Amino acid sequence: VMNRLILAMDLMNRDDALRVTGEVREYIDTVKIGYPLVLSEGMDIIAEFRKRFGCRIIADFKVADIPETNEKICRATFKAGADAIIVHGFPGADSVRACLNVAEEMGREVFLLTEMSHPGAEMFIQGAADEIARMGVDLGVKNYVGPSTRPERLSRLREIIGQDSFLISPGVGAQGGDPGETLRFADAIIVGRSIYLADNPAAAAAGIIESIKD
Amino acid sequence: VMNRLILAMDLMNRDDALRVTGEVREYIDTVKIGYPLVLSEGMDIIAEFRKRFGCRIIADFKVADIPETNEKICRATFKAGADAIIVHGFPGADSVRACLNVAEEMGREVFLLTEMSHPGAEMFIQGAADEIARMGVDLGVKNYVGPSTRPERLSRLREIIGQDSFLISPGVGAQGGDPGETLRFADAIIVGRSIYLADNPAAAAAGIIESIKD
Ligand SMILES: NC(=O)c1[nH]nc([C@@H]2O[C@H](COP(=O)(O)O)[C@@H](O)[C@H]2O)c1O
Ligand SMILES: NC(=O)c1[nH]nc([C@@H]2O[C@H](COP(=O)(O)O)[C@@H](O)[C@H]2O)c1O
Repeated sequence: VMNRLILAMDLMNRDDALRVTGEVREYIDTVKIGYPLVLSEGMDIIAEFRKRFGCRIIADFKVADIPETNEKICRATFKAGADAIIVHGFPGADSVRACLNVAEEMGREVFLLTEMSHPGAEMFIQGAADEIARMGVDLGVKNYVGPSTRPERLSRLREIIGQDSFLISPGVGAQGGDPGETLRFADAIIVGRSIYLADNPAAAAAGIIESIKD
Repeated sequence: VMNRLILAMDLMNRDDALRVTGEVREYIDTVKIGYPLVLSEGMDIIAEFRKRFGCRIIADFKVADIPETNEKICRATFKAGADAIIVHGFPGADSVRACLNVAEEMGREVFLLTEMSHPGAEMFIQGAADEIARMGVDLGVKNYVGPSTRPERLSRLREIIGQDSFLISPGVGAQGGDPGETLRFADAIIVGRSIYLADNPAAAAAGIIESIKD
């Protein structure tokens, strides 16, 4: 991804979301769109962003249901124009396979969520994370998400998934993660509030990019 | 809930979803609406269903993100008119508390997802489920979801949450669960495909209701 930086666009109104994305588009060609924006403005926002910024879109929908429902969610998301979808591994292999099957049908990509970045991740996810990642490998998953806030965990994850898997990492900035340290292990970093709540988002994005071209 | 039966409306087009819901409304006053319908037809479908059927709406959005994002998702969902939202416990206590905080603000309800009904639930969720339920109790969660397909697990869950907590249970019919057995432990059963894919959904709902008035 351009500059190894993915914008997490979690503003909840279309005008603000369009403005910030336009302001930072010269620094970022991949945008992660989640339920805060989609549930506020509708699924058509995905095609609109694709048409107007010519950016890749990762739908961060944390898909976490039974296989049959996961199938439906993925089909609707790809129909809406998303390039990739983010899915939870905690619900098990059949749930993940359901998403992979639809991605195969539609010529799209699935990212598998291993350990999460927030404090509560320590309670249940952290203990299962290595096994979730190994499940991913055994299902043929090639794209993974792991936590900027715990680089020792991001190292262990990289160790499991190998160097050819693609790894993106949220929790940079607002949640306490560091761009440079995270990029020792991840291929790209995801950044939301540090950019979109900044007084000057373009300056925020530019600062991040200069701190990692080093 | 009327007749202890909640319709899971996972058809993905508004015309079919409206038709089936109208056909079964005399048997069911609570409808569970999930992402298959919302991502296909928009969040406005929730208010439309509320206006036209005068039914309670549980938004089955399996909320499973970090606290800040969970907050946003819950706010958008309640703004859309949902009476309750279903949230995952696996991401930990802070993620769940974020949902509870918004529900408190908005005068709404959170249901906590313990163990899931599908085969893959055995991999990671089942081993954490008792602890997720105990976390729920310690956070003051009063509404829970547990699996029709494993009544021994539904019994253990009821044991943890006590008799005053409200417990709803999916996996009835299509996934193999039995209405009567499930209702030994759950307060209400959730039924999707057994009703909405039936040649006569009203007859399907009626058959279920006669098999549990007994
Ligand atoms: N899997 C994880 O560890 C994880 N941590 N955060 C996110 C998501 O990534 C984004 C982080 O945003 P900001 O903190 O503002 O930079 C936001 O959309 C959040 O919901 C995520 O998927
Ligand atoms: N937590 C769980 O154990 C669990 N199992 N199924 C569902 C959801 O409940 C519904 C079950 O639908 P049908 O099988 O057709 O009767 C459907 O929306 C599915 O996604 C669920 O939340």
